[PDB]
Amino acid sequence: AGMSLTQVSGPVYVVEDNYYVQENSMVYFGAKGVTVVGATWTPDTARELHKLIKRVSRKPVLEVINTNYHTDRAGGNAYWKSIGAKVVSTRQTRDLMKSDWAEIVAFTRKGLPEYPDLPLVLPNVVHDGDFTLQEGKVRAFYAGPAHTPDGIFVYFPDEQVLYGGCILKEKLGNLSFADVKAYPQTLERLKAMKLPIKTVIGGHDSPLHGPELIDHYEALIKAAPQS
Ligand SMILES: O=P(O)(O)[C@H](S)c1ccc(Cl)cc1Cl
Ligand SMILES: [Zn+2]
Repeated sequence: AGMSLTQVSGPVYVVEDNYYVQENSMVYFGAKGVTVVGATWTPDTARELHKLIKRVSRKPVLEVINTNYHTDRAGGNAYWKSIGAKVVSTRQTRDLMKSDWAEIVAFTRKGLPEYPDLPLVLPNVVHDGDFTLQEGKVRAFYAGPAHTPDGIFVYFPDEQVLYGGCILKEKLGNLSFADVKAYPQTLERLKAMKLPIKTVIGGHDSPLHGPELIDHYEALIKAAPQS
């Protein structure tokens, strides 16, 4: 299918968004409503995710987290706002989105000419530090710069699932926005937290991995140019 929504553990689901270059995002089905982690590529892909959500739950979509300011994590924002969901990020992500959205849309369209020229749609709930949702069961945090300066992790403690958006994946990927020397330092700050982790969801490539995806990507980025 163009997009799938599949249970990984309990209320934690993975979105495989096969539009453009495949990106994987998360959905958490909570008591009061639904939290989406990663807005998906465009308002149209966001609508496709919402259609899948409505086959699982009638509860409202409460909020969507932009794990960084890029098009694959924030492009769906216009749709989420339109249905009354909050769009949530760190202040750093929001500020970078304000200044750099035009640049990232242009960069996206260089690789994907078919991708739309999306207007800026900023987060309307901004956090200055780490933050939680769903009565503490969805936990967002910053551990330093990596793939972009601002990317955050989202941890689901009950299910021992870690999502890093674009930070964790199988292939090296684009480093044009990256801090190549800080990247492994951020991954080591992450590992030093000693979070119980059964599953890491990669943000690109095949999503389902164990904790070893962190070490896999760390070894790749240490061999990269500018390391
Ligand atoms: O940098 P990432 O991991 O988001 C990935 S490698 C990426 C790079 C360029 C373009 Cl146009 C699309 C994508 Cl999905
Ligand atoms: Zn990405």
